[PDB]
Amino acid sequence: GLLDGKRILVSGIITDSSIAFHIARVAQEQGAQLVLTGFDRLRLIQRITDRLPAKAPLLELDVQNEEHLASLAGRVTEAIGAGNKLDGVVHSIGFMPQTGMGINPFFDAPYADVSKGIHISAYSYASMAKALLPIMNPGGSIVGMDFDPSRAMPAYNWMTVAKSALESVNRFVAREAGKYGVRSNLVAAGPIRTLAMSAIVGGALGEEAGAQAQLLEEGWDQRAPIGWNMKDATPVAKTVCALLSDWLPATTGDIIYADGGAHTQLL
Amino acid sequence: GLLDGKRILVSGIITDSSIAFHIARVAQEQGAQLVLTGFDRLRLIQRITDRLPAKAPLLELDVQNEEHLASLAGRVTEAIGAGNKLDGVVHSIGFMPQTGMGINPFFDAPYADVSKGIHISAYSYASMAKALLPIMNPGGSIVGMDFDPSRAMPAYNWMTVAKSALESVNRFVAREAGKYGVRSNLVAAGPIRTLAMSAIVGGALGEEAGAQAQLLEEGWDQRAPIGWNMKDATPVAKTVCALLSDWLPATTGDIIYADGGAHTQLL
Amino acid sequence: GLLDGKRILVSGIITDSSIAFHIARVAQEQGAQLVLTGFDRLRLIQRITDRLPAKAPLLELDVQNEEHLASLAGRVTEAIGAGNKLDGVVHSIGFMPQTGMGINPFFDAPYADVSKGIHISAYSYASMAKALLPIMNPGGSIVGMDFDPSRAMPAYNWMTVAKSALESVNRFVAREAGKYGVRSNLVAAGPIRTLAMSAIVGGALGEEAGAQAQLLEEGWDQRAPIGWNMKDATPVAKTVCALLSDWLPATTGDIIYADGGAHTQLL
Amino acid sequence: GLLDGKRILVSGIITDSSIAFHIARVAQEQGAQLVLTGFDRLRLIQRITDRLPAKAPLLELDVQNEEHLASLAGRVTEAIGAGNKLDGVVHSIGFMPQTGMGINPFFDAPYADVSKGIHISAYSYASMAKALLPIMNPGGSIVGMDFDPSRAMPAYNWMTVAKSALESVNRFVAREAGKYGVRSNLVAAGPIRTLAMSAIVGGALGEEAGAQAQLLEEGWDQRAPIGWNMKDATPVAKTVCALLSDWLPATTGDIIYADGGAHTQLL
Ligand SMILES: NC(=O)c1ccc[n+]([C@@H]2O[C@H](COP(=O)([O-])OP(=O)(O)OC[C@H]3O[C@@H](n4cnc5c(N)ncnc54)[C@H](O)[C@@H]3O)[C@@H](O)[C@H]2O)c1
Ligand SMILES: NC(=O)c1ccc[n+]([C@@H]2O[C@H](COP(=O)([O-])OP(=O)(O)OC[C@H]3O[C@@H](n4cnc5c(N)ncnc54)[C@H](O)[C@@H]3O)[C@@H](O)[C@H]2O)c1
Ligand SMILES: NC(=O)c1ccc[n+]([C@@H]2O[C@H](COP(=O)([O-])OP(=O)(O)OC[C@H]3O[C@@H](n4cnc5c(N)ncnc54)[C@H](O)[C@@H]3O)[C@@H](O)[C@H]2O)c1
Ligand SMILES: NC(=O)c1ccc[n+]([C@@H]2O[C@H](COP(=O)([O-])OP(=O)(O)OC[C@H]3O[C@@H](n4cnc5c(N)ncnc54)[C@H](O)[C@@H]3O)[C@@H](O)[C@H]2O)c1
Ligand SMILES: CCCCCCc1ccc(Oc2ccccc2C)c(O)c1
Ligand SMILES: CCCCCCc1ccc(Oc2ccccc2C)c(O)c1
Ligand SMILES: CCCCCCc1ccc(Oc2ccccc2C)c(O)c1
Ligand SMILES: CCCCCCc1ccc(Oc2ccccc2C)c(O)c1
Repeated sequence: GLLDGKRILVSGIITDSSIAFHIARVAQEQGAQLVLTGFDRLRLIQRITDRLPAKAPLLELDVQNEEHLASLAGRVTEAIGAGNKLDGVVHSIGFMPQTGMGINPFFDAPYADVSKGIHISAYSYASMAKALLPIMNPGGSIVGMDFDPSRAMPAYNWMTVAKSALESVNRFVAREAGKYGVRSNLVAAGPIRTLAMSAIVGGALGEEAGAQAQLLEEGWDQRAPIGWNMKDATPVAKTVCALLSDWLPATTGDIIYADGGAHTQLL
Repeated sequence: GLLDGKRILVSGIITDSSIAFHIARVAQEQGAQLVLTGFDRLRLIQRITDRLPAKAPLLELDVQNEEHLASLAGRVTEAIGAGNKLDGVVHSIGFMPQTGMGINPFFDAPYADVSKGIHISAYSYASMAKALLPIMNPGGSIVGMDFDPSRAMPAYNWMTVAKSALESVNRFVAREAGKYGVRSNLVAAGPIRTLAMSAIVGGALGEEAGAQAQLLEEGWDQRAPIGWNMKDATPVAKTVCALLSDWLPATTGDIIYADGGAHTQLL
Repeated sequence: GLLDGKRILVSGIITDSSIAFHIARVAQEQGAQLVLTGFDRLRLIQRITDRLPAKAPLLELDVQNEEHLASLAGRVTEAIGAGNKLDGVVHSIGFMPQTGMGINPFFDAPYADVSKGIHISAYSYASMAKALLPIMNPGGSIVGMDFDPSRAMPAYNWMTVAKSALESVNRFVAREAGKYGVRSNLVAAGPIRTLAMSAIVGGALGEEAGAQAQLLEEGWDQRAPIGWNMKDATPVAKTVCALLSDWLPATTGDIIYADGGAHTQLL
Repeated sequence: GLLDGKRILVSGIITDSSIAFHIARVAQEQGAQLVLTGFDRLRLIQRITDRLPAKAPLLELDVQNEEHLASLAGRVTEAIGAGNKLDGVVHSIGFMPQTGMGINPFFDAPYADVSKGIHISAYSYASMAKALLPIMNPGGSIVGMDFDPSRAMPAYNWMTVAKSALESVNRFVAREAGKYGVRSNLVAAGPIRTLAMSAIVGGALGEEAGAQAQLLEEGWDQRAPIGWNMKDATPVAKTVCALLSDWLPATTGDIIYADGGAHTQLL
């Protein structure tokens, strides 16, 4: 068990194709004992999570809610037992209003929409860290989910900006987490067929956006020297468990590419 | 005259040590005809700008004001004469509440403060572009001011995150500006003794912050293979005029380092 | 005249579609007085260079020849007049044996071939600098030609490795050049139809290589937010003259992308 | 056992403070069965390797020797048993003549010296891959040792250029290795007190070089958000075993920083 006896908080499960769901599953297969957080649709999330290899408390967390944040650590400690701490935290959370994405002009997204997106997608990495570092063990790991924003691309639009912000935040979180002996890192994943991605591909953000997204997926597996299967989230779950383990002890404020190697290849 | 007969909008002048002020001065020395925008203290800015080599209309612009943005192009066209367009736009604007900077813990900046910062420092590059592209000429140039955020550093804190966002925005603005034959780029400057920098160094953000800022300035001139004078903004003004000229016609969505070469050297 | 009264050494002219040829032409249009160097086919190069806007001495230079290097500065000073120095140096030189490129397996290039390539394409930037810095003026500029090697690509193969080396060398040359008040930088160009590129596209390195090169050119203009014309070397000549001018005084050990903005865009 | 029943080739052991030695030790602790290669001083290396947790064949390999390379796979297969293949390959090899390093001027390293360095330090990653890929299993991993060359630094000089080349080579090796289902990646380590590093620090490359190296080590632990112990190679051995394991299946042609997070922090 890569994660034997480690205690890990996992956020961002919404369906059974969530990257968070596969992160959780793999971790439990590797002996981790889990605590889960969900946003808003808790009966759905309970129902979905009942299918994991093992039982795990589910805690409500709206990342934009001050009270949820303020009460989070107490709730976790309650769930894992007093005198016990977390060895790992997983941030698999994101959101951007439609106006900030797809065939909707870049220039036409109101700041209030862009602000909400950055709030949930970037700022919350800092917020969760703030709430949870006090109840983490030395040797601990924090992991967030990333999509390489170092270049502009069609349709991703303002989410790219949110990911750029996130990478920056991750480096500062690394500075804070360090005072606790805790690592902080991001996993940069290739495209995966999830609820959030289904939106885009299915034309809910405009048909041309859906088309560019599809071309994206296809170019990816082409570039990837080992290929890329956008229906299989396991390779990125396995990568996230690696960061949660003891086997990358000298890495922090850093980005790990679980993308088939695509970003290293121009063509 | 590098900028003979070009029409250039310059924002961000607040004192006579503003990077924007030296940008404006150099440009006029190079034959540009200017239009200026200022935030809030317009009598001060008029008074300051009266010292430029030549007269130039001053227009009010609060980057967070919808009406200012909406009316901006009409006001400019009024100032430069109907049937005339802009050949250049300079964004030299930034702001971050104290909570997001210095010895104030990273984790203690409220999102409302961080949001305001990103609004003025990143989002506004898109906002200005949106308002001004319609009245720009093909061959035109947009330039923003940057401070290399690719690594975390003490004290800069949330402004770094804002700069990360800005670089991302710049790449998307490049996509829009391209439809007009207009370039968009950022200048990444070394440390310059300005009002905004005086804050930091002078301990208004905490003494330890002031001390780290001073160490920063010093390491900079050390690393720079040609050195760095933090009292002299001319080298970065000259660099911004280069981008505004016809001599970098094949560059866009890109970052130019006016930093003495510091970022290319580890030690 | 951007380059009025500046004295500039330009290497790498072989035909009239050489990037070096267009660099030279633009510079002379901008008032520079030139000295030229050529490799091996000097009658051809004389004949080609007779078509520049103005007369300019031609000096022999095999970059792998110790004597040429050793005698270079004496020959230049002879050409520009004693007591006169160089304000600029242009490195537009490259070579890689066929074994290191195209459909010829990466693994099948003998080190002796790869060594020759790196010698001429990377190491020589240091060699020229060494020979010429002693006869340069403060305020001076050295410029090399680059093709962004930060990612792997088909066919470019070992030349990519040579370009990676070159970028590294450029940063160290910046350290040396700095002791003289001289800048050193690279221009990263998009694809241009030259003799060296004609090889590749024309199938002399294998048909599949020719095909990947053609796809490359096409994706480029697609990605470029302002487009890209691979038949027009002027935009990169103009960019090289900018670096040779006084208008980027705070840039060194750095890379400037004259690539239409392509590298900033994923899709 | 992270590496249970995997067969791994490890190169670059010279003393018991070699990164390769600690790589080998950790791997065996994790259940790997090993084959070792050494350069030139084989009695020394045998003697040193006798101290590993388990016995492992030692094979001679001069990376510049064509016959060694040509015969390598036959020798390995002989050592691991016919019908058995390698699951992992470790490249922990480097060399640069003194002229290319330290207080010896950058400009004064003869190409023949720089060529030898690049041969052993960069080119050999391709050479080993070429010799060994045919006897590797799908799911396999190749790992090389790196020192982040993205910026210039004192004293490292031409080794930096060699590391720049190596990173480039790694991306192309990823393309070849991919045809076999094999990953290729580099580990970028922080400073470690080894034989090769002892040289530098001890003034054998000049006292000023020794002094800059010492300052380097010190700045490192300062920048590292989790710190850095230059006497402890275990954290980078653990990181190399992670890449050799099944837990980073979607990473290739890539670089992993085992550097305490130093490269992510400016100050
Ligand atoms: N699917 C891809 O292709 C891909 C690739 C790289 C990175 N990522 C990243 O992976 C992470 C998870 O995305 P996914 O692909 O699994 O989609 P998803 O729909 O399965 O999960 C996204 C998560 O965001 C959570 N969330 C949204 N608003 C919230 C709020 N206000 N408070 C708390 N939680 C909130 C949702 O409830 C949900 O569980 C994201 O950060 C995403 O950007 C996805
Ligand atoms: N001084 C440095 O060391 C340095 C280095 C690199 C980059 N920069 C960047 O250069 C630019 C200018 O900064 P500076 O050093 O000249 O400081 P400065 O004080 O001279 O100018 C900053 C500008 O922000 C403007 N501004 C703030 N809020 C605004 C709003 N709501 N609407 C419209 N304008 C607003 C101010 O009025 C002011 O003119 C910034 O974007 C900054 O981050 C500065
Ligand atoms: N054409 C492109 O698409 C492109 C794009 C980006 C960068 N570059 C770079 O631009 C530079 C010039 O290439 P080009 O496109 O003009 O091709 P080119 O054929 O016009 O010029 C290449 C130059 O290399 C010189 N050279 C080769 N071996 C030499 C030696 N031993 N000693 C002295 N000189 C030697 C040649 O004589 C020649 O003039 C190169 O360094 C190249 O890699 C080209
Ligand atoms: N020690 C550090 O601080 C550090 C940091 C980052 C990366 N690295 C890299 O780690 C790797 C190992 O270096 P080290 O620190 O363990 O020093 P080391 O002295 O322990 O090992 C270096 C290896 O190079 C091998 N070698 C040299 N020439 C060879 C040849 N012609 N053929 C075959 N093998 C040859 C040596 O025999 C030796 O085992 C290198 O590639 C190095 O650059 C070292
Ligand atoms: C541009 C076409 C390529 C698609 C990128 C892949 C992807 C898919 C889903 C992603 O998650 C989100 C996307 C938007 C908003 C919120 C989330 C979680 C995500 O962050 C990335
Ligand atoms: C961290 C210590 C090093 C100082 C960095 C130099 C600097 C100085 C002033 C800058 O402008 C701002 C800084 C904060 C908020 C707003 C602006 C314009 C700025 O963006 C950068
Ligand atoms: C891989 C398909 C894309 C082509 C890249 C464009 C290009 C064209 C010519 C170039 O110059 C050389 C190429 C090889 C060897 C020598 C030189 C000068 C060069 O460096 C780059
Ligand atoms: C510049 C001062 C900082 C030292 C860098 C750390 C280091 C130490 C040893 C290294 O290995 C070599 C160094 C030179 C030549 C050969 C090798 C293996 C190496 O590659 C890196």
